[PDB]
Amino acid sequence: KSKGEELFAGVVPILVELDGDVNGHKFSVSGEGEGDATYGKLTLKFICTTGKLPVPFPTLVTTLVQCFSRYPDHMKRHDFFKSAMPEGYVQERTISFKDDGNYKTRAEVKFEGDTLVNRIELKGIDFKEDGNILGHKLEYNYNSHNVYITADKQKNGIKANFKIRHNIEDGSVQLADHYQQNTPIGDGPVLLPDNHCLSTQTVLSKDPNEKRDHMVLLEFVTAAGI
Repeated sequence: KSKGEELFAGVVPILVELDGDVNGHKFSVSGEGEGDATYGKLTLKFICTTGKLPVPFPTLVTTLVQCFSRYPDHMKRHDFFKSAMPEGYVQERTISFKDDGNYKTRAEVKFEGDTLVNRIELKGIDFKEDGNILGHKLEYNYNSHNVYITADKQKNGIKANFKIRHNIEDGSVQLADHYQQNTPIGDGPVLLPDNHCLSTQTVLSKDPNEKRDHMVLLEFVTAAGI
């Protein structure tokens, strides 16, 4: 049993902190909850702390800890994410919304004591003021996706590619193309994986007693040799 995997054997508290800027509209999101990697399960509540969120919350889901994925016993050697802990890894993405703007994100995820922390900076540009994103035309739900993972031996890390389908209110879909790079923060040995995928499902909801702009989130992720 590896060092990284032992950190995740039980329930781990999670803290998420995001600072964003989309077309100049600034905002901060704080999140709290917990992760149970044994079942690939995340439970989290996110609050926009600067008031009204200038984008739809669902567009932030991928940005807002894949170290909580479940790798089945036979795939444990492909779990780059836990192998980088506790020192952690940096996760960077470009998210490109079809016929609209893009997010660029840089995040550091690591332990601070017993807590798994995801700290993110986000910058969005090229967004249409009347588009699906700034126009808040996205439905408040979330589809299931396959995140595809390849080793990046040269950087001792991984890359990932996938397309998020955001249900639009008129019945169409808003496509968000994700290109992602992860590299370790420490220089201990990490696991470099063969091609595989993270099968992820996400359920979004609301706390009727919470008046602040927020998102409650339940997620299940399983690694598959698919």
